Amino acid sequence: QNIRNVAIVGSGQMGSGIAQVTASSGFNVMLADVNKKALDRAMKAISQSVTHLSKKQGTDKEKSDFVTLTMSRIKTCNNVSTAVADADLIIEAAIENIDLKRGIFAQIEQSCKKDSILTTNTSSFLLEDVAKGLQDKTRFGGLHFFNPVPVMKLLEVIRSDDTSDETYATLIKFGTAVGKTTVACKDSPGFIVNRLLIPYFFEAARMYERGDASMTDIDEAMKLGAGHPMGPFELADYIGLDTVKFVMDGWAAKYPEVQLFEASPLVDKLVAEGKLGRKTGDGFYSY
Amino acid sequence: MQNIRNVAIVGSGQMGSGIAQVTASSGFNVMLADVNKKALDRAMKAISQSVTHLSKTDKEKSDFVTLTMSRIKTCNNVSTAVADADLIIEAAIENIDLKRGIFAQIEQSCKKDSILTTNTSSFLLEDVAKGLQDKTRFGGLHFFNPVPVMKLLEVIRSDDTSDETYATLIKFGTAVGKTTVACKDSPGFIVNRLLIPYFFEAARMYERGDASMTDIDEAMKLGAGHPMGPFELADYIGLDTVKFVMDGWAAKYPEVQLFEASPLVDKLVAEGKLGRKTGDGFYSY
Repeated sequence: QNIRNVAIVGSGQMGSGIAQVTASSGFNVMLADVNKKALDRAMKAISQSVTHLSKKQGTDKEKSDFVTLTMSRIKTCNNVSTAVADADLIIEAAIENIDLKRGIFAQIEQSCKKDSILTTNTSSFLLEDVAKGLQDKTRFGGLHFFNPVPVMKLLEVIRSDDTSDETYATLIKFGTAVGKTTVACKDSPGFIVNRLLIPYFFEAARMYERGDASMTDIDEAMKLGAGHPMGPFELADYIGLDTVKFVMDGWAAKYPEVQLFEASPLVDKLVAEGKLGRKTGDGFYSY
Repeated sequence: MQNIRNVAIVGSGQMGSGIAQVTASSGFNVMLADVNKKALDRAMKAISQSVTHLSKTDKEKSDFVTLTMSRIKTCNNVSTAVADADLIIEAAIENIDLKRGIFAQIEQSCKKDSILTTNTSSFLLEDVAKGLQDKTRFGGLHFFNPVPVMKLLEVIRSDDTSDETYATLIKFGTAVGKTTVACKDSPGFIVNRLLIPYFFEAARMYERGDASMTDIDEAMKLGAGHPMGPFELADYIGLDTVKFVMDGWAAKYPEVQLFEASPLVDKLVAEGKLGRKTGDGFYSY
């Protein structure tokens, strides 16, 4: 009932993944990015993915109508203020840089409707910190989707210390309407999934640095013994060694009493060499 | 193998008969030993059923089942069980006194060059082997349940395990169809050492009031692709087991903040709610 029009700021992988599922679920989407070329690449990829996905779901015509109708609900705009002026729900999905996210929320709030809900997709920062400059924080919250968004069912919905119950309940309801399985978390570093997987990866690295077991043995053991789809070093390569490094460095300094948070000489050495994992074709492993 | 032809296994619980099964199927002779005849007859029946099932050529298959089962003999006395054994695997209840008693019995009767191993995940090999005269011939074979289906074998050396003993163990692990990984006698080896503290981190998250228990579970299943979530997984290991393990780590490494006990876990264990085995834990079964 309350949300019919969604604006999404950021047309990188997660932003356009969000626009894809939001539009497929029947909402109108406004996709904003000042980078006009990224905006174009994103629209093409949404189109290719929605066409591709439509195949599995009635008749041939019936598939092709779905595609056209879905795409018709996605519009683009190169200006953040213009794009958010009339949205009920606004989702920031920009890279993990806190000052950039703040800058963007400053611009959103100069232009958005009073009763509109504002969300961030971040996992690297606290909602309280992203939201620090806002006039109304009772309408701000977190929608942490997982890449690739059209494939992953999970959605972490996060309340800061100010999110109203009204805002929260609407977020949970939006998550469910876009086909997600929501789980509720508070503004705590790493929410549920990172707060647990990242220190687990750091523990595997520590075990390796002690010389207790080899790197590929550890990975094999977790895959075969715990039935995980990836072993922890692969998982790190997949998240990015620069992300895991930055998140852990952040926690270490912010919670100084938490012994579990600590940097790893081995992770730092790889990042210092620019072996950042899958994304650069080299991390713990090569690709 | 050239060296290993006879394997004795003591304990006919789930792990011991799974071991007996994959060992016999790989073409070794197995003696399975337990003082309790009911347990043994139960194990022999489970094994033949598991072998029949997995076998599914219509004679060719009957013959495999028969030949496989012909390579397993049973025995109600530790000393008779080990008399001709090249390798002995102890797969008893996680009770250190009990394990040590079995090794005092093996040692009275086993061959002079036979290899001795425990399957334990609850105790340091240095503790299990403390009474032994030749620690150079001793090591760990930590299989995973259900053994006929789980590929992983943790092969553990203590401080005294000889290079030759360790090489025979890795070679044996591979011969019975497993993927071996190498570990030292460090607490929890590889899997428990990573999983058990991850489970405590989850219980601590929950105890902090940050998220609910079923959301934490659903998050790890859907977000990380784990087959079970941490609370579910604790219930499956048994909470008394994960409590006991983590208690021992805490006692030994009192400066390691990661090993702190959880009140929640203590409460459930105090009440006898031990997870899947008492049909209660974090969830009801």
